[PDB]
Amino acid sequence: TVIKNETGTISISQLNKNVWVHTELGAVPSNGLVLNTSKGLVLVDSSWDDKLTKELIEMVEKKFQKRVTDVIITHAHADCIGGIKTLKERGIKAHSTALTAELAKKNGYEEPLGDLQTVTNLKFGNMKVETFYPGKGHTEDNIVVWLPQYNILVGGCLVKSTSAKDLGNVADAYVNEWSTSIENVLKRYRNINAVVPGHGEVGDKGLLLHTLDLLK
Ligand SMILES: [Zn+2]
Repeated sequence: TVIKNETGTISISQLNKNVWVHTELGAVPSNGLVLNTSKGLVLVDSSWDDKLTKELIEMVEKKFQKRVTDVIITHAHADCIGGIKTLKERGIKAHSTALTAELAKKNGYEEPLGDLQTVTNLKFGNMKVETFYPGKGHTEDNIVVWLPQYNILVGGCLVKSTSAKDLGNVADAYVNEWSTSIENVLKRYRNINAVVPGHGEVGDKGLLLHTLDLLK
């Protein structure tokens, strides 16, 4: 089940009952999650900019007939924090680590909450969400999101997709530590089912091993 906007730059596909993957084209695709809970919609990452972000919000709010209440920002790059201004004017709480918040400000973006600690567990209605900071990798502040009820891991851009052979922008990356950080994710979560890459199709733990291979 995949719904799209007339243009095709925004699509939302269902992973299971209350978990959907949202993808926006900036033409570079970017993934994030949409969580349908009993108390509203929760997104993992926004979009490239305020126009796409607003349109994404409008699309999901109309479909689920609920308001988007929270958003988890995985790192301070445009494909994740690009629509921060849109979130703040709609009363949407932009969760982030303190580091992501100071890097967002340093990059000309408005500041997210900076509330997430190294390990933070949030529960929206009956939906459980855990955020984890594994260390530096794709960026200095990147975090991953874990849904313990589905054993779904949002690796964000710390994880590359199956056909990806390029690590992407490494000017802000810590290539040498990236490997250790992925190992911390692997040691922390022993039974992973699906993992959503920052860009690309949903896969499994094999995506982390693949990324470790690219990093060698
Ligand atoms: Zn990035």
